[PDB]
Amino acid sequence: KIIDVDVHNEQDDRALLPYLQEPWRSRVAASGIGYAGSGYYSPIGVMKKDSIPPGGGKAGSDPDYMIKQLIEGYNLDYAVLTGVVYNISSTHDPDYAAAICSAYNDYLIAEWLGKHKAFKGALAVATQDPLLAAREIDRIGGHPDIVEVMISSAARSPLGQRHYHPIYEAAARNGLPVAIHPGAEGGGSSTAPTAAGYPTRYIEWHTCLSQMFMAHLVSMVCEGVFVKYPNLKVVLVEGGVAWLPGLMWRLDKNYKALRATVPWLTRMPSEYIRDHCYLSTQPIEEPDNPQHLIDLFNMIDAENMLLYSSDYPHWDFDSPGHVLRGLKPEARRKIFYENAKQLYRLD
Amino acid sequence: KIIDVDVHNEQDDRALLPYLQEPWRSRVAASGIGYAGSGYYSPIGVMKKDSIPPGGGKAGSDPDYMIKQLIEGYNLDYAVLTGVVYNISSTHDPDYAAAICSAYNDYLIAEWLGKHKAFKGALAVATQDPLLAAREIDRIGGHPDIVEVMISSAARSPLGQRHYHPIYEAAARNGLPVAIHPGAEGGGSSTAPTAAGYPTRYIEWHTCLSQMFMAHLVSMVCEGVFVKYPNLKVVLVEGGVAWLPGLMWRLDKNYKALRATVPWLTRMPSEYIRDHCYLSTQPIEEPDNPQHLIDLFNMIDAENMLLYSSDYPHWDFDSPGHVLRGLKPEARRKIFYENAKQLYRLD
Ligand SMILES: [Fe+3]
Ligand SMILES: [Fe+3]
Ligand SMILES: [Fe+3]
Ligand SMILES: [Fe+3]
Ligand code: NA
Repeated sequence: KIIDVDVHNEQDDRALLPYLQEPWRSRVAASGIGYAGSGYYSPIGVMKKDSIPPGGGKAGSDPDYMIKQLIEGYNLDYAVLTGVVYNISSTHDPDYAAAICSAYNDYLIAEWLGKHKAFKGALAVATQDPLLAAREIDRIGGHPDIVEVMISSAARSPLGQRHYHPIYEAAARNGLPVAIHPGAEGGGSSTAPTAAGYPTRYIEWHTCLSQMFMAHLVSMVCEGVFVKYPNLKVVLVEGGVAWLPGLMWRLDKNYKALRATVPWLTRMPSEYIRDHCYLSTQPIEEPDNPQHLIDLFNMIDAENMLLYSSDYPHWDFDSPGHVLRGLKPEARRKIFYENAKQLYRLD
Repeated sequence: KIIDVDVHNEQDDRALLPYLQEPWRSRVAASGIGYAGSGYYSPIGVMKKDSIPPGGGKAGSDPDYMIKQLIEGYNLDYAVLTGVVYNISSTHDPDYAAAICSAYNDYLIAEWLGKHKAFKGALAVATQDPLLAAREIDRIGGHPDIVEVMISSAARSPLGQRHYHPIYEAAARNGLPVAIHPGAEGGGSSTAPTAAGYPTRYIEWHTCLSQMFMAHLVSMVCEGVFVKYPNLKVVLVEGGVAWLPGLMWRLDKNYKALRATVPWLTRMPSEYIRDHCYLSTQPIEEPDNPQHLIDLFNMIDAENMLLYSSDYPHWDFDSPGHVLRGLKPEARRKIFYENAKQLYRLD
């Protein structure tokens, strides 16, 4: 039926205290997790309506409330819990960041993935010190309910550059796709959140996040990341879709004239993207004619690259029934179930 | 029959010396114009085949050769000379950058615009000091063959922010569209050239230029530049087309949820763009099925915002007969002549 590839479980900073190494544990006990936020005030908060659990705190913080509202509410075969901790990549201390990710991966294993069969996990790593991220991927990637690695797209340079390759080597060797998720662009020591620098308000910052993915993606393709690690899968989570055709054409046209500068590439850039990359659908783009979005998919044979997600319980939550309704049934099968069942090797 | 809204006349740095005050003249005579280039080496170079004039200098440097090879080799009724000096916005000294722009505008008027009727020009200004740019727009904007202002997309912050508004105010007051053109991104004291920072190779830098336009465009709309200045037209020159619809759909969707934060907006973001912005066609996007580009246009009704340009004499130059052969005649007339004729009020 349905696999949701982006479900944000949440937790009080103090939920990680039992899993944190010293000195980082004492830090969090005294001040919470030193997240270095983007600094763009959204007024509609982040969460949707009536997702705050009974008695609980943050929306998404109660496994039982989420089994009910999401797993059985919308009949989901599997849900990939992606948490929020990958955002710590924006902070300044590489060891603090890795230690927080390490404690979260354990917490997720101990307290979430065993509470339902549908529950699967993205392991989080910090990108400031890619060597520590490789360690964590090898430490914990073997767990049978851990199906991918989650990275923030708030980095210190384009993600295709060699400083990061230890992460791709480790994930590809383990068979774990690398998911990339926005949220922290511009915070702490990451790069400016848009090519033109820092916008003034949240609506600009949010709209522009897709452009970070385009930059990172051009870097990963042209730096030959997929030539160097032919087993790598990259999943672009929550960054839009409709921009991909134009990027594909622009990048292919430049490649035709510029191939000699990038000789490790032996097929067109668009084919590397199609063969190695996936994109989640949330927040689904809404042309006035919904048929248009589908026409866009078909223009670049992207039905095998698209993964449904709800992004429960955020304000732009996508219920599966209302998304992509004019899709052929065989394409709807692929985007709602089969692409992800294959990608994560589920069942 | 045809109007070409982006043609790069070139000149020897030394050609500005008669228009330059000291100490600027002495610097140019000794060291050329201090362009802070992208620092990305193009192996082809920025120039076309067989465009180097007889015995003359750079391709595009000779009015009579250009009149022959371009203005009449293709049956252009008007060509908008845009030069390359607007790239000087990347440099560190605002007074130097303004003087350079002022000397170029004087040179363009005296040595180019009168040498043929099809010649129309784009006054250039430096963005480091928008007050000096406003003064230059008022000095020169009234000339009968000056049809627009030209600024570089390599800025120190998103171009919709209030720091730049004196430019838009002066252009609108003189009935001049404001054109934006890539080329200097990341040079000197401008912002990093992509949202992810600095890529390693020309092919990435060039591909990602569209994203700079996307960020500036979202800035101008959301900062209410088209509400503050309701008689302002903006021309996105040489930055692609196929990304527009996904941007229009993402922005409109966020607008619906976030309109309270941006109350000066009393219409959908997509509609400010449709009513205030144009985009040149070069470099024409080349999908496998050239129909897919046109299908893309009609999804957003963009036939009224697209302006043909050849971008002579660059490597990704576009010959008129070759681009958009699939267009309906009425759409072709608009894109190749009618949009530009109305915009610049020619004839
Ligand atoms: Fe998400
Ligand atoms: Fe979200
Ligand atoms: Fe140009
Ligand atoms: Fe060019
Ligand atoms: Na920063």
